[PDB]
Amino acid sequence: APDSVDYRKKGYVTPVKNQGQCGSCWAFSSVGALEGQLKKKTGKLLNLSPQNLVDCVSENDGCGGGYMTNAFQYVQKNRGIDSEDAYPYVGQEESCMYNPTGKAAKCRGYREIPEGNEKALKRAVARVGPVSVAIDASLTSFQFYSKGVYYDESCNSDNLNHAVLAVGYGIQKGNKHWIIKNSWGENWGNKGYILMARNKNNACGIANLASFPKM
Ligand SMILES: *[C@@](O)(C(=O)N[C@H](C)c1ccccc1)[C@H](CCCC)NC(=O)O[C@@H]1CN(C(=O)Nc2c(C)noc2C)CC1(C)C
Repeated sequence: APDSVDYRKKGYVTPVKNQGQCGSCWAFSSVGALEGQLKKKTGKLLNLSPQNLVDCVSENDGCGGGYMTNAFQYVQKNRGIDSEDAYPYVGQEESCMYNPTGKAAKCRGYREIPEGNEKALKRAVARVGPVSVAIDASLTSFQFYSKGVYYDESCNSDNLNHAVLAVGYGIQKGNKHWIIKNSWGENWGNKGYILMARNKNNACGIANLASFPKM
């Protein structure tokens, strides 16, 4: 595995989205991982539908939260997920209206990174591409983040409450980090992104609930 890799520079990552006032971070995280696997398989980069997931994943709770693995399982069983255009995002729960004509990707299962193993997460990001992860993003310091490598001692690895996407890893002036795509628009953080401490005892629980879809 390389010392540093950034999948944004490989054309694997779509623009940063804004989830608005709906607890749908898990859907944006899932779509992000699926988008990366689609680029690798087909050569094409396109926006897939978070709304499809919000409405249709019955084992999740819509705008009230959910798990990424449940979203990958749904896409597999359903044998498809719509593009953003065929099932646009409205930031509220509605009845499931999957449109088979708008199908833009599929899923053939998912795999999980060994809990807490940051080296296994590094090797997965390096081998597979963007990986869905869960973190403690409850701190005020996370909310107002601007630039640099994010670390806060009061972050709790047991309190996973926010779903994001790891689009790579690296080292910024001696400090090892994960490159993290958020879903709060381009005006949050650094153009929608945050660098989070890597190899600092699994800070904010970055490697506690990581997974990627298979295609
Ligand atoms: C998610 O982080 C999100 O959408 N966050 C933004 C900021 C937001 C929150 C609320 C309104 C509008 C925007 C989403 C928030 C859901 C809360 C309503 N988080 C999410 O889906 O996290 C999932 C669900 N998890 C979970 O239930 N874990 C958990 C908690 C919080 N307490 O006890 C448990 C077992 C974890 C996970 C990150 C997978």
